[PDB]
Amino acid sequence: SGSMKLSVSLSDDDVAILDAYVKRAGLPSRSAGLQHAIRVLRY
Amino acid sequence: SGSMKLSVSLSDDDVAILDAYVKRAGLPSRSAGLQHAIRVLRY
Repeated sequence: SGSMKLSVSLSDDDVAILDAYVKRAGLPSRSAGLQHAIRVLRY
Repeated sequence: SGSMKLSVSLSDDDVAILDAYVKRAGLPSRSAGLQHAIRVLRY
């Protein structure tokens, strides 16, 4: 039960993909996108 | 080189996992880690 407000630098290209993925999958925010992203990087 | 800066609230476990991947791949920053993740989502 912890949260870190963080800053990340993504390419103009990266964020455009992230935004597209987030809105496409119907994610509440970029955070939720990162949840999926972290999951695939962990395993 | 000239990218965007996103402020995201990420969970404690998630950032810890990201940091694990970042050091694993010898990445320069957390950004490079998420760029890989964003890219693996789109391929």
